[PDB]
Amino acid sequence: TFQMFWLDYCEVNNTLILFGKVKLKDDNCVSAMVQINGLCRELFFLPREGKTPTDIHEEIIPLLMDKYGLDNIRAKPQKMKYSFELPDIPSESDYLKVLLPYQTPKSSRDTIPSDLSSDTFYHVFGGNSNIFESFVIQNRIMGPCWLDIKGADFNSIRNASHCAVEVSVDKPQNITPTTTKTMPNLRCLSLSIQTLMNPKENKQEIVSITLSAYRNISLDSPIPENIKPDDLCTLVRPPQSTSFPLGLAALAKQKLPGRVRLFNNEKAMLSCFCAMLKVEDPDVIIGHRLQNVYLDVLAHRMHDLNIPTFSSIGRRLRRTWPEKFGRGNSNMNHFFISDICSGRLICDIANEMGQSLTPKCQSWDLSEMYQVTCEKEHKPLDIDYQNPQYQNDVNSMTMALQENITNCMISAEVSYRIQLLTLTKQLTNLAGNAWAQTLGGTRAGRNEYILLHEFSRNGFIVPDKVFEPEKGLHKNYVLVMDFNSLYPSIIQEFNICFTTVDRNKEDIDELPSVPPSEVDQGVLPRLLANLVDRRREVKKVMKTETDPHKRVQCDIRQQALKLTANSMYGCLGYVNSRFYAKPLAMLVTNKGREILMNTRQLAESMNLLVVYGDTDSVMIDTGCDNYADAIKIGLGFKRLVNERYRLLEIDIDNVFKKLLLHAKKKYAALTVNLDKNGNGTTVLEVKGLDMKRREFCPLSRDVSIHVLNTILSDKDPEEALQEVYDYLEDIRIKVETNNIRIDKYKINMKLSKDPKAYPGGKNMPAVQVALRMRKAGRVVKAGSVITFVITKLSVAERAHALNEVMIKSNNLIPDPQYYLEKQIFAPVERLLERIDSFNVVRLSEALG
DNA sequence: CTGCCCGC
RNA sequence: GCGGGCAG
Repeated sequence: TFQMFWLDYCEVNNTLILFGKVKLKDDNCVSAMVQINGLCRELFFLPREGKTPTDIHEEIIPLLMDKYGLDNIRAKPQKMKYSFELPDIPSESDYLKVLLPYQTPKSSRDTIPSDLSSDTFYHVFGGNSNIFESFVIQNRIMGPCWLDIKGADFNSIRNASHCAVEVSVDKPQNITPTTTKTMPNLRCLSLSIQTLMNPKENKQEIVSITLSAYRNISLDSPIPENIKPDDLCTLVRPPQSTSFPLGLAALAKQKLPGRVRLFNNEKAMLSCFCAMLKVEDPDVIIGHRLQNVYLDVLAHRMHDLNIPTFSSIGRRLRRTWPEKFGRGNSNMNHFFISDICSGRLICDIANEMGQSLTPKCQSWDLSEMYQVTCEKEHKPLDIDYQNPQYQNDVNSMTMALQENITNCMISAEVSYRIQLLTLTKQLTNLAGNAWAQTLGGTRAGRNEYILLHEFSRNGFIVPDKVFEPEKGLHKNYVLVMDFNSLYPSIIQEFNICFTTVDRNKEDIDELPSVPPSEVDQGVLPRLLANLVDRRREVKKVMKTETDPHKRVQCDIRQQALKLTANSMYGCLGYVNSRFYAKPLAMLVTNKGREILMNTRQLAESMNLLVVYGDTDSVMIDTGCDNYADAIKIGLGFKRLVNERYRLLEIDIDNVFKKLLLHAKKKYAALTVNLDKNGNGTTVLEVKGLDMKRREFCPLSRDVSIHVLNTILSDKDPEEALQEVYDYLEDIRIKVETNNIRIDKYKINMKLSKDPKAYPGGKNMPAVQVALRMRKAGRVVKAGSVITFVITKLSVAERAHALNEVMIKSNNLIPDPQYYLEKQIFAPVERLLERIDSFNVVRLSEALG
């Protein structure tokens, strides 16, 4: 027998590889891979009126043996239920289950179409089945867990992976899941990458890399705060020259923690990186903005510099990159990188998943995340290796390397503090998908698997793959109430399911009816009910639980259950979902409208005013100027709603001391965050305003921020607006005299298309700046971000690349007219558009 | 993804 | 219709 706790997988040559950890005689855990052969697609042939599974068996099997070239094909009758959107297919029938291996001698890449109409059957399910999905469903594997693996061949596989152990199995049935709740220790490696931009080719090159190793991260117990690394090492190449100044190593050992290794070029550094990575052999790679920034760069540099050992970024061994790698397809390239990493979990704290756990963040900049989550201060150093100081200034280089090290250590500590690993693991076990997927931030991922496992276990055949805002300033405390669990409660209350709702599968636009009380509880609602109950048990345990450790763990558990339940709707509601059902989505939505309407009435019944509302949340003005009084109002509203809808549990999600609402998802506000000792603190929060777009410069953002701060202040409104005009006048003077850093005038704009391919590009400053670069010699293709400054004739014509403008000798000063008008005036005119005693004349005069 | 603003 | 973005 062979025991492995599996973490990740990858598909290759119609086989399935699992990467995981194995315990050794000395209880030591090492990496391992298991190649799984003998996997088959389960196809289900639906007999025609008056036919049997044997009628099919005789017909197609001989035909299948020929095409695919098999001696014998396992097939058997099996009674299955069908309750999805395909018309004319019956609720229940006898099907012919055919086990068609993925690996065939002939035409292994030719799939059987679903419309295979014969005189025996008329339909076939499981034709395009994915290999990982097949393994996981058939063996009932629910996310990362311990697996008992029998008949493991230790002499078949050689040099297939970067793992310590390589084995294979002849059949998937050799692998069975265990009940063990515990898991082995993980090997985490925090990465921090410092880059440099070459303006010639528009290529972000790597200057340094920090590697911090934490070889024993146990998710079965809380991770100690400010955990110390087992090893710290930094690799660095010279950003300008071919050699570092002498004595650099002596100063590094003196001032910098961990090992420091200096290289003569980027290629040698990255080769060393790959080798160190292979030896370290981490289970998890932690970082900040790895997924869509630094990981892409790293891969592309390894590609560019022809690094042969690049594949150690994952756990699968490859001699060559994918053929279509670097075809300029920023979309497909991402897939290739994720695939190459297979075997190592990417723990990005600043990705879609990570952001969700740090809602109190606004920018999600590393320093910001560290402050918010750990309540510790770090002043970010802006390192620009193009600066000449770095070539000969050993202390400058040392300061930059220290900055990189700090950032690496910060990324790891944050990832542990927000408990990203534990939560995503829980979510994976609940949905039964791949951990890798969860850590990524997909929507059709944990919502499709959770359903395939529930329905497959219950013998079902699965499918093949608002209130106008009250615009203005709100002086009284506004509470954001979260109705995330609106839909799940609706699906559970009315018993909405694919199995319970009689609907017209010909006309999906036809509204169906809720099932009668007589109908038994459906599959979907039963699953929902189970999740809700489990969540209840956890909270009950929390009231009693005394251990801070066990307590926190319980909090994570319930969060996972909540997120899983609140993601069930997307399954049937979002159009490109595997389980999409328009009649069911509509049915749920209308009940959601009734519930919300009554909700509005309830708020008004409490003399409250709904400032804004939608299916996700409803913001209510409490009419109070006190945190306490506002909270009492909010709790009364929560209770009131639950009495009307006992399965609908809303809660207070966000407290706004003040709220300037501008549009549906466009507002600024002062959120109140309570501390440990009850202490309350105010913080600015912005969504959707001009101050959040790329097209507005840091100066414009700075003006917007200060203006808001003063307006949402408690000081009298005329003094506030007067302070605003007095601020703008001063800014105006500073702009005209050009006494503001040029960096603050920079404007970014992404070109999804090629610079040349733009109809009205002759008016677009970004496009013009891009084209001038090609003529100048600089490289610029689709997917490029253009940074420019408008100079002092046409606006687009006066636009120039920031870096060009940065050279003080070019005599390119920013155009005051433009920045005061389009970057300072307009945005403020919108921010204060609906504020009492606001006068556009005062503003324009304080400007021009 | 999915809807939702802005701009020719 | 094409771009450009926001937000969950």
